[PDB]
Amino acid sequence: TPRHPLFEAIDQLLAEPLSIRDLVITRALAEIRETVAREKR
Repeated sequence: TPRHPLFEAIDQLLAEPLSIRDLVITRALAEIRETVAREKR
């Protein structure tokens, strides 16, 4: 019964959660440990 690819585009949009959280967590793990090591050095 779904014929148009608009439903498939909506399902592709709702397949993964739209989050900026992973990039901020990766930048935090790259920055905070380096800042702690720089301060202790």
